[PDB]
Amino acid sequence: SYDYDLIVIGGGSAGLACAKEAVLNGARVACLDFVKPTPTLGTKWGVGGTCVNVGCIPKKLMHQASLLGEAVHEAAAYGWNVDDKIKPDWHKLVQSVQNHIKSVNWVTRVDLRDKKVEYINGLGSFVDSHTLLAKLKSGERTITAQTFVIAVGGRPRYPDIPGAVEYGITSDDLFSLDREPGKTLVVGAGYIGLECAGFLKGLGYEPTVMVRSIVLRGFDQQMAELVAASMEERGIPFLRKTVPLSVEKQDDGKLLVKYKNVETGEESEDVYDTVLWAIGRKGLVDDLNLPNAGVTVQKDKIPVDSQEATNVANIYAVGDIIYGKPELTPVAVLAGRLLARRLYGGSTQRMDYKDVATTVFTPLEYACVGLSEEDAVKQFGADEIEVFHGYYKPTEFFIPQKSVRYCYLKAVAERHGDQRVYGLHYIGPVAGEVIQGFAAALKSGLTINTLINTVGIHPTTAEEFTRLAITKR
Amino acid sequence: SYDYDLIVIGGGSAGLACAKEAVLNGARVACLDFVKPTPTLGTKWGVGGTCVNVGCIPKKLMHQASLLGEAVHEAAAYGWNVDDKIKPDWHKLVQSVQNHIKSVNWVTRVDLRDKKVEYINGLGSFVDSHTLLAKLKSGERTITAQTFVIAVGGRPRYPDIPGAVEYGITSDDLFSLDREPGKTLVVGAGYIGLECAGFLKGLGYEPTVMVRSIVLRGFDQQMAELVAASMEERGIPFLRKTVPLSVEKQDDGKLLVKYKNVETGEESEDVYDTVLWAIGRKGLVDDLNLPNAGVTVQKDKIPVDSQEATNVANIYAVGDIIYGKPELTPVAVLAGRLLARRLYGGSTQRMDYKDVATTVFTPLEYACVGLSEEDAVKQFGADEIEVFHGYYKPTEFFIPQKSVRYCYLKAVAERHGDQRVYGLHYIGPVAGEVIQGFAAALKSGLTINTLINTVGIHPTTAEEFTRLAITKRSGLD
Amino acid sequence: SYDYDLIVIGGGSAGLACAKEAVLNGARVACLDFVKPTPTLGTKWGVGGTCVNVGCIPKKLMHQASLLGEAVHEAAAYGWNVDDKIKPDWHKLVQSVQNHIKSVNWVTRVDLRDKKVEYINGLGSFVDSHTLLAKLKSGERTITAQTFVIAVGGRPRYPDIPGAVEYGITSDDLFSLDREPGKTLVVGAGYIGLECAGFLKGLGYEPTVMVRSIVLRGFDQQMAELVAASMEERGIPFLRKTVPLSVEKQDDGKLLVKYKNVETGEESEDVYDTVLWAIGRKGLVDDLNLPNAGVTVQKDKIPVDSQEATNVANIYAVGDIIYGKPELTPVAVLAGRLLARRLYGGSTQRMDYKDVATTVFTPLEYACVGLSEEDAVKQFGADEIEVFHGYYKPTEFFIPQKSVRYCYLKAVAERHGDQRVYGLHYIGPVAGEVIQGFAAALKSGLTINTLINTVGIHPTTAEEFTRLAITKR
Amino acid sequence: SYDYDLIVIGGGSAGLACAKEAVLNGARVACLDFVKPTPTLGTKWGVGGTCVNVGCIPKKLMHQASLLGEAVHEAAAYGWNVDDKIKPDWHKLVQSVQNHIKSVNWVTRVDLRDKKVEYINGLGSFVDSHTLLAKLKSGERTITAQTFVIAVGGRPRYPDIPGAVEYGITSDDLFSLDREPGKTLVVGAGYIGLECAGFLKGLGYEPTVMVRSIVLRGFDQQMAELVAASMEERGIPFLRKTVPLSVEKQDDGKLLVKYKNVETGEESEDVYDTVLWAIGRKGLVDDLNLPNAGVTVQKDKIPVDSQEATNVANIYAVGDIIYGKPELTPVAVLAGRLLARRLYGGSTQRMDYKDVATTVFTPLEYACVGLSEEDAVKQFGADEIEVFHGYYKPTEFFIPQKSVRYCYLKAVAERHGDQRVYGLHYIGPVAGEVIQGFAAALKSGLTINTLINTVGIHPTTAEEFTRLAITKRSGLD
Ligand SMILES: Cc1cc2nc3c(=O)[nH]c(=O)nc-3n(C[C@H](O)[C@H](O)[C@H](O)COP(=O)(O)OP(=O)(O)OC[C@H]3O[C@@H](n4cnc5c(N)ncnc54)[C@H](O)[C@@H]3O)c2cc1C
Ligand SMILES: Cc1cc2nc3c(=O)[nH]c(=O)nc-3n(C[C@H](O)[C@H](O)[C@H](O)COP(=O)(O)OP(=O)(O)OC[C@H]3O[C@@H](n4cnc5c(N)ncnc54)[C@H](O)[C@@H]3O)c2cc1C
Repeated sequence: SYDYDLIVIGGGSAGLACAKEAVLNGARVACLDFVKPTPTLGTKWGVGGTCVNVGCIPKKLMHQASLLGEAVHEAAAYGWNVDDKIKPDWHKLVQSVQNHIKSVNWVTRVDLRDKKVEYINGLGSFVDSHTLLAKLKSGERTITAQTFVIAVGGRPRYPDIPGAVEYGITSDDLFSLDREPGKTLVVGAGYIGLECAGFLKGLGYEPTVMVRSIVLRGFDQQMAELVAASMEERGIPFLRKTVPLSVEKQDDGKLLVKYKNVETGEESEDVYDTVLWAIGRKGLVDDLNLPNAGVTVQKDKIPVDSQEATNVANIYAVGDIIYGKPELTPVAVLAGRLLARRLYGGSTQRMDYKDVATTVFTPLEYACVGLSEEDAVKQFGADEIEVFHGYYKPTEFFIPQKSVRYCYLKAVAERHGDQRVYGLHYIGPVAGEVIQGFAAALKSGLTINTLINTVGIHPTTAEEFTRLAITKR
Repeated sequence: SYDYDLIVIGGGSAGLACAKEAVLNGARVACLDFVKPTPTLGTKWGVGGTCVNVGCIPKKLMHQASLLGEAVHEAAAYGWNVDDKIKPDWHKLVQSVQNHIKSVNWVTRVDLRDKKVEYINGLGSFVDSHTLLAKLKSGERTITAQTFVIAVGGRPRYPDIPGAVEYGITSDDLFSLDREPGKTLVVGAGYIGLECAGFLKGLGYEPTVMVRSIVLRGFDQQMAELVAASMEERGIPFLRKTVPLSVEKQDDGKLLVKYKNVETGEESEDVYDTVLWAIGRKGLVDDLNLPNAGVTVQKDKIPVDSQEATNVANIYAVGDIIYGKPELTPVAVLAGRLLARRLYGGSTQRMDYKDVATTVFTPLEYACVGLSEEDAVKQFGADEIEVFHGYYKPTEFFIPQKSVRYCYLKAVAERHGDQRVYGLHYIGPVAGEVIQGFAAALKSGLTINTLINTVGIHPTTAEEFTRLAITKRSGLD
Repeated sequence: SYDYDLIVIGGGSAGLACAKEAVLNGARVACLDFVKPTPTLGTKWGVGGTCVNVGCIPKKLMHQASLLGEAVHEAAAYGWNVDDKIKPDWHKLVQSVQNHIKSVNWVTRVDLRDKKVEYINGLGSFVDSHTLLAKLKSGERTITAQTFVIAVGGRPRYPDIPGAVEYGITSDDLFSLDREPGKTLVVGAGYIGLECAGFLKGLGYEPTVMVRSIVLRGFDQQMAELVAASMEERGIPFLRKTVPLSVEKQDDGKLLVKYKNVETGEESEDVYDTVLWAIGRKGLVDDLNLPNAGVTVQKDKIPVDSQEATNVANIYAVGDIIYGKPELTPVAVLAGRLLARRLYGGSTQRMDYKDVATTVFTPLEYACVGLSEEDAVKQFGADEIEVFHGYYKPTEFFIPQKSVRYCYLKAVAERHGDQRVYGLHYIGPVAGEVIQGFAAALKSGLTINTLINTVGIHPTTAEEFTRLAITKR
Repeated sequence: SYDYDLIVIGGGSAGLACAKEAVLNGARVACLDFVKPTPTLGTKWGVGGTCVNVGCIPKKLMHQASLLGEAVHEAAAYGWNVDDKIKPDWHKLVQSVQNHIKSVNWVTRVDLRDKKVEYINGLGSFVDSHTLLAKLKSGERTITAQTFVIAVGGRPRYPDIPGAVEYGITSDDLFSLDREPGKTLVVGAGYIGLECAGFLKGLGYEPTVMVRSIVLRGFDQQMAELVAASMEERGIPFLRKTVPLSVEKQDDGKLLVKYKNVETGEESEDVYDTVLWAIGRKGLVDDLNLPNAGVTVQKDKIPVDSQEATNVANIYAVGDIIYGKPELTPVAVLAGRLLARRLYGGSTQRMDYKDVATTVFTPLEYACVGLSEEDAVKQFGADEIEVFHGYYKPTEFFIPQKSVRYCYLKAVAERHGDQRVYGLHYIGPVAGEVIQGFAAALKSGLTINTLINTVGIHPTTAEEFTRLAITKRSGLD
């Protein structure tokens, strides 16, 4: 008989969903959460994990702040007497965002209390396959459990380059930055780097995106380059095939960044107010002392079976930390919940990780579900792939003459037979709202015939999917 | 033997789609289109029908103008130094919407000329089942065809009351109104009346909605009343169970409307700048002289079979004018295209009028696809229906502290067996964008299990459809 | 035997052309020019008349300054690393414009000297049909001539309203304004008012256009309203059906303008830095003392025959001052020259005033030649008029997504028979450059058949005239 | 009896215009288009032919990028606080031009699908005078037609010299070049070479123009040398009477070009980053197997009569591929349209290839219509020609103190009688905009008297055409 039925390590999207569901199902549970402050700035936050504190939530709010500035300009074109010469108060915007997050933290902490989840604000590390050491600000504990669920997530990476830690920041620091970003170098062209560059430009700052190799690795590369081009159209410089060499602080207070072209070797430099590293996120395996429990890792990640079990029978892992699965909030939440149901609610339902939709909240948004064109072609052969595509115009864009250059969508499908849809891709306004329903359609076996014969809702941009007609072949 | 293989009467959503597709399939075709100017005001417009000129398009653009006003107010809460105290220039707005429409009109003229559709700008009426009289300003023509497709659509109705035509206006006039609407009575609580009231309020004018009986007849009534309540929250008054009796013009130029409560019998009155009749649309059967062709009508509409045939074998009808089918643009377009394909392309594919999605572009939008809750209960019995529902909060509403009182969605499904979804209903931002993909999912056989196990995109409002865990009957379990 | 063969009264476009041509043809000539300083500011300028000093020339230069600011923004869209956050130095721009004009003045004054035109810097008024009083700064003269040519032009009008002279300015003052215009009320929607509002917006000022009745009276009203709408699209407020009531100076230094809606009677007010009156130009008949010579006038103008003769045999008039003819520089110049040739070169050629092309140099320019649509319909009947029209897209506009809303052109023609072109109208870039050649085509009897069968030059916007196809009927 | 009434071979300016017009006139038509990738680089592109993908359009957009750089410099002189020290992002520019092109490509696909033109993406060759072999990636088809229209256009030529294909590029590659052109040798002084050299210099690169014999062969040689001189003024060196001998790649990646002076025989060399061959375009007759259809050729071109007929009665040719007519897009478009009208529309109207206007989009543009001065002298005799000419100053050049040295225009006319204008020539800003309307005037019979008495629009540069008072022979009188 142990202290707990279940100890969950990590109090984020997966950990909290799993812990709450387990208690609902009669388990006695503890959930550990600790937030190691950022190096240099010492930025820290409350319970609830990455998304609510330093992820999806603040990112979406800043994106909305940027979109609202665009909307003020558009209002004038529609006849509103608004003065569109406008500027945001960064400190006011941050205050509003943080006041939301802190309030949610408080609600979450009280909610955990209500549901009988014992929340332990300490860093957990394995002693034994059944024993955990918790390091709280006050002291240590030592606690035991029949089963463990590891839900530790990751943290932003820093490049191994001089000045990177002292002078640079990450997304962890950005969303509560004490001073204005100003001229900022955004190193990394994944969704985090692009989203941040996007909203910083919209708030009247001057971001540059530095790209080591490709834009949005892991996404359809035609679409990735339409996104990049749409950002360049908005006046965001891209430094292509370029890697940072060093950061140093001038007597100015400005940050001198030296950088290098990876193809030519040409070296250059520029001065910035802020340097944001968005080069990836590293799984927090180290602090766990996984060897003490006999748990196998695979570089910064934990490999698990179709039931989220590690190589140790009573140890599970879920969320970002698991090897090879989409690193998204709703994935973590549903996986955490279903795990708790198999453990304590007698369920057999396994998480379905296939065809998970996503949205990149760039200035012109990009959402997709299913296969990229290149992946579909690699898998099934070009001769059995058909791609329907189009450039379209949102009704609202004509009056203000808002750019339609990169309003593009496509459907990637089986060429013959049932013409099963493999992938859907859309760049434009409210992309996540557009794609969501189509992701449920794909799970329901959506074919080209059903798609094209679904009556459109007019006037929308989503209806563009139902009247595709031009094939690349 | 005849002048044309096909004459299409009406050059709107259905007629143009039919005519263009017919020529693509080898038919020699003429398409007649003529716009009768509004009575009083004399408002008129170009080619392409109701949606482009006086319907979906100008309505959507006025709705967008209203939403942009809200956006300015919201920008301030997010820290922008914007001066929040704003007013629209009605003339500038009207002329911008007109430029949008006229540009489309021109593209449509090009498309017709380029595609071998002979455009006749004249009023058509039957001489016999193979012969049409076409009245053009330049002089009449009498033309013959093997087959006719009737695609005449409808026009706004006026109440049979003193002052209605002299002093009132309809949606045909509103979108290009010469001067500001001001204090406006909107008579009618269908989607057209509610949408107009919504954008008028948003542009700083003062609408009242007069409701004869129910709000959004033909829509889920729980959702209809949530929409009405959301508009009241926005300062739009409703006069329930009320009908107009007359309109007269006062010495000060204002319009005195007398009206009656239908339940109490009590009569009252108020003064308005503008009186908008949004009480329904009447099919344009009269001008056609259908008895000359032997075509059966059913009050202002034309009944047709699953192939859009009238009782007369070479005469078809499509779009709003047909009896008892959804009066929407994409329905008209697809139905006209498919009809041409059956006529000239060797196709057997019939139009699918089931589970057609729609959106009401009220200030807080409402979109739905499939059955209303009451229609599902009627068809299958309450004991065979399950309803999953909830309230939600758009991430964008938090900082401006925008009302989430009416942010509500539900799925109406089969209770047992495979739990097929029957209907989906959503009130909130960008409702048509949310519902579209789910309409395709319904066509693909969407079940509750498939829906709830579809992973959400976070943070969005559409993701709320994938996490509907609470039932009306049983809640969580 | 008089002092001179010819005295020309006025040293502008017409007067100088006539005087130079007359001397070329062996006449002994004097040319009087005087510039009455503006009331209030006392703005004054050199010889050469309205166009070079306070008209076409400074207007075109300021329009170009505005277009160049747009071009900097467009350059960034094409990939230039230019910082497009830019502002003009008004004082520097004015200096550059005035340095050009003053230099041209000096060249003109020396040129007149070279050609043996006796330039007399004095205000001329009739004593007799053969005698003129010249009032020079030093003293008076009294001079005689066998023939007179009156070429006095006009001056900006002021509304008969309190504060108009003390606080308002005209185009005469604008082109050398000592301080920045700032927020300006432009009263008048003819070409002068619209052009000035246009370039002021482009230079980062805040103009409003107040319109008594209609925009661009005397121009095709469809086109006039496309021009107005394109200006409103650029963020220039229009106050329609509105007339000014008064101007007063606040303790602020700002100018309070009260104004009234002519249809409703609604009265309102706003504050401006500058109030520009652009309400028309009045012929300078008064100072001439025309009754002393027996010359008939017709309110501020002088009626003449097809040979530019007044009712007095040896007295002629030419340029803006004549009744009922286009008030343009090249019209004045050619009329002045041909007059001198009939008088002294034995010619019989009369000025041709028909189908004179014009350009309104608004932000999106409008040029036309021949009949407006409404005039053609009134004259020939709707049933014998055909109008070919189109919305078009300049190749260059797509990348920067420059507005194509008001890129529109039309041809107004005879419906049947020869299908003679009656009028051509174009709104878009370089409108004057586009229309000029077509104006020569119209003089050569241009028909629709010839127009449509002329091979286009690709890619241009002028080629749009050769591929019109859509008729309004 | 045949599969099609018409097969059009080639889907560029002429072929698409012909195919679309043929369907409008009742023909059943197929249009083949296939783009062979460039040798080395393997550059390829979508539908619509040379102008859209690798011709007028991308050339005009690069020219505009160059003119916008000049505009930034000029803005500073007019008092703008702009930082004048600027450089283009070549990748951003190339990808913007590509987005422009791909958008057009898509519109073209829509237009074809919508208009009943069956688009076959395959390489066509003759089997016999009624039968075509079509090679598609998906497998070949053998197709028959009553009539064929050959509209295959041409491709850039390479010099027959070592290294030409391995190391050199052509205009087909330039517009989408993966990396900056840098120091560039432009071999060829026709409009294509001169235009490319102009925009390369304007974008901060370093072109040299190598000229075998003359500059702008086929254009007025006074104007041609003024254009060359204007480019030298802009820092573009010319290597006159010079031909390339070889290209090789150095260890440092640079390209060593050896070359020869054709007059002296002296050989020299220089190193470049890019070597652009702009030495002419060869007609695509080879792949057609014309001898299978019995069609006569004349070196890389197809001779046709005034109705565009080859020696084979059911086979026509149109666009660049025909012998001895102007190689321009609007010529191809109108000629293809008129051909379809003669074939299927009952028309007798033949294409008018006389007095076709053209513009060379060099840094200072040159446009002309009608005869060169030398061609007019040859045809009528010097004693029957009058030339009116002058220099002028654009109002916009004064403040920036931009060179007016090469702002020159002339009218070449009949000396006596009615003084018919024979040719008009202009070097200056927006030259194509200036010349267009005058080209229509020439078609309408423009005389000197009509020209000089047309009132100018002031201030413009086009007004200079209306005030040409000085002759080469007699000046003012
Ligand atoms: C205010 C309003 C808002 C709307 N909003 C939406 C929306 O957001 N989404 C949506 O899907 N739908 C919307 N609609 C409905 C949509 O506009 C109609 O469903 C659609 O236009 C019907 O197309 P149709 O071809 O049947 O008729 P129409 O588009 O009405 O075309 C009929 C044409 O025929 C002409 N005609 C009639 N009789 C003759 C004759 N005898 N001879 C020659 N010509 C004739 C008419 O003048 C008209 O031009 C809206 C409608 C209104 C009025
Ligand atoms: C760099 C450059 C700049 C230019 N600038 C201008 C300008 O500014 N203004 C202007 O008017 N003109 C310009 N032109 C010329 C203009 O592009 C041509 O005149 C025009 O494209 C010719 O049209 P076409 O239909 O004859 O040939 P193309 O447009 O070349 O079309 C022929 C098509 O047929 C395809 N094809 C060939 N053989 C076969 C086969 N056997 N089977 C299937 N398909 C085949 C080709 O790949 C091509 O797609 C320019 C050209 C170049 C190269």
